[PDB]
Amino acid sequence: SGFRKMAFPSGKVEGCMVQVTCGTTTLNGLWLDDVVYCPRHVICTSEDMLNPNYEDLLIRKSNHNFLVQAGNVQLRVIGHSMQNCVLKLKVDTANPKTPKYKFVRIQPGQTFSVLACYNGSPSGVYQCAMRPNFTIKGSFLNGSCGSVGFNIDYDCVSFCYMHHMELPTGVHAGTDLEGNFYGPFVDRQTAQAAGTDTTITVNVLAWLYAAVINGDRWFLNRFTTTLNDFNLVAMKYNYEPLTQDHVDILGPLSAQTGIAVLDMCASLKELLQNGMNGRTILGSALLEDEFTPFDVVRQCSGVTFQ
Amino acid sequence: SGFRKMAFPSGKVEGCMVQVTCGTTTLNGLWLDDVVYCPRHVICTSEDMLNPNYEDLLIRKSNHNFLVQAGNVQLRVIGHSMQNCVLKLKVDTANPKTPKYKFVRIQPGQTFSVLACYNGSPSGVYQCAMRPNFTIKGSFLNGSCGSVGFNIDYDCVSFCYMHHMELPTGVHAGTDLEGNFYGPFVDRQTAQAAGTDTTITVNVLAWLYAAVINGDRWFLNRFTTTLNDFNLVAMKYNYEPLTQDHVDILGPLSAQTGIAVLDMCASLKELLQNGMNGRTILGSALLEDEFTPFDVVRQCSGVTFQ
Ligand SMILES: *[C@H](O)[C@H](C[C@@H]1CCNC1=O)NC(=O)[C@H](CC(C)(C)C)NC(=O)N1CC[C@@H]1c1ccccc1
Ligand SMILES: *[C@H](O)[C@H](C[C@@H]1CCNC1=O)NC(=O)[C@H](CC(C)(C)C)NC(=O)N1CC[C@@H]1c1ccccc1
Repeated sequence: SGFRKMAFPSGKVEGCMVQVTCGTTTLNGLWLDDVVYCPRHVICTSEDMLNPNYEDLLIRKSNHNFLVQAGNVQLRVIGHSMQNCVLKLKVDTANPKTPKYKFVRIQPGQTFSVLACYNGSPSGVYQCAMRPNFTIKGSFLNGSCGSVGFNIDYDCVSFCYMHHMELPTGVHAGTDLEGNFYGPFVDRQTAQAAGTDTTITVNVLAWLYAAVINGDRWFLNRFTTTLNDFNLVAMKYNYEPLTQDHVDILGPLSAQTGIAVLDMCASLKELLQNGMNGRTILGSALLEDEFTPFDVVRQCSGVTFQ
Repeated sequence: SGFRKMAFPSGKVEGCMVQVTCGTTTLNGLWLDDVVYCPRHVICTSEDMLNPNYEDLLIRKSNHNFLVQAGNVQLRVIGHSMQNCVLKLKVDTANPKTPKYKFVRIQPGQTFSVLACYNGSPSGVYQCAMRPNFTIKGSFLNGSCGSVGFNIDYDCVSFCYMHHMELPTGVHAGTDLEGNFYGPFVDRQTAQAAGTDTTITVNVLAWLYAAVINGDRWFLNRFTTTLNDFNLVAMKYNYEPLTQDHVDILGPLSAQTGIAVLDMCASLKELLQNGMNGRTILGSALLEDEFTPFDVVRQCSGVTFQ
């Protein structure tokens, strides 16, 4: 038993991380087969990052302007090109540690693990959610760009995120691995801001189920509610609406605990109207929304990856 | 910026994990050079685990009773012996992925990363603290025994923990890598229980510094306090006493923020007497005590590992 914010094991991704240097800018790259992926702003200087013309800046580079470093070994760049907001650096060596992988784009509400990296060297791993406003609440300092987010499915790594920038409220913005930003952000220095966020209702419910599986039951109640009456309360507290497909996805958790989904909604309603009254749920005094129904089943049943 | 519960990258440890089977018991082992380490209760059956005589049980085994599996490759056991509560299984192949490592025992209050494993296959990674009562609040199911906890120091892996059992309150107990339990627990089925815990005061203070570094300042105050008067309040709220060495260790964080350690103590005192009043600190509505001063500096300054 127990419940923790759990990341995927990171070894398969660690073997792909390299350091990309252009001019006086160094960030991280992701090396798969004979291509290195990295944020395109590696080609900018300090005054470039104001309002750059990336096509203009790239036509003025050649292969030898890109220093790529895989540990203590230099990778020779033999071609380069831009794909939306990422660069693709063709190198003369295929990565022998290339895992089976996919490039997939995720939905707000889904989770993934981040391998934070500096100078091509991994620094730490943690679990993140894509917020409804397409930001993530990460931990990123100077030099961390090019770090990636991923999920693991048996032996296959689904890369979903590449880091690019921090917004004024201290939250983070990036692209999928085809270089397309999550949300309405650009890789320039403008006055861009996050945009109002909501709480991921389906995930809170899944986490309430994790609590029941782990022995926290004090918030359970005999009342029930219709889906419509629950969604009237969710709107009032800035929670996003719950749909019948969310109810269906909570089916397995409902059946393992014997608590009907709409009954758990009634519990959440009371928690929203009364608060917690000095108690905690799974070590938290807030309602947690960064575990999916899948995360709960995975952890509360013991699935591995090979 | 940002602050997250961050684990070390796990790849160096993933390459050491194997599956150890004896009879109908399967758990995890740690394979370094030509030795596999695992919990000694792998040799017990269901009725054995009541009140076993492990020396008796081990003399009745031979090498061929231990099936060791490194992925899809079987490791031949050529010797075995008991070291306190772990078995050492000598195999005919040295692990080619053996990192530089040490076996070190930690203090209550220090942190480490756990690589949770089933059937020799890693499942997830997360950060833990050794509680003052020598338990850890983990996430462990059947089959997870033999999973290890570790820290990384540049390229060297300091193994500090091997998992053995869950206690009645849902918390977890294990040994260091020489097989000696943390705390007053035994590897038998008895009525053993955790024992009353305390809050790790020095870590709460470090986390308050992390908050200030990240822009949460609402809890700061103009008052100060003597160390003695703070420790009178800490005792009342089940916090452990703060020593002059703790103050010294908070020096660097004090100097980066400009907030004297005893001033931050005065802030903690007010937080203990008044609570939070509906506000949060680094996304938490509780005072968090599972980050060390080192964890805060590491994350808020960007140290990597190679
Ligand atoms: C690439 O390593 C960095 C990652 C940033 C640095 C601080 N935290 C991060 O996540 N990305 C940038 O530096 C990015 C460059 C472009 C303007 C070209 C997109 N800029 C920012 O992230 N900026 C400029 C304001 C924000 C920032 C916040 C906090 C500290 C430094 C910068
Ligand atoms: C080795 O894989 C397991 C790990 C346990 C299983 C559930 N959570 C864990 O952390 N260790 C044991 O099964 C251990 C064996 C000895 C008695 C020989 C030490 N026993 C327990 O951990 N037990 C028996 C009560 C507690 C338990 C709690 C919850 C579920 C199952 C067992």
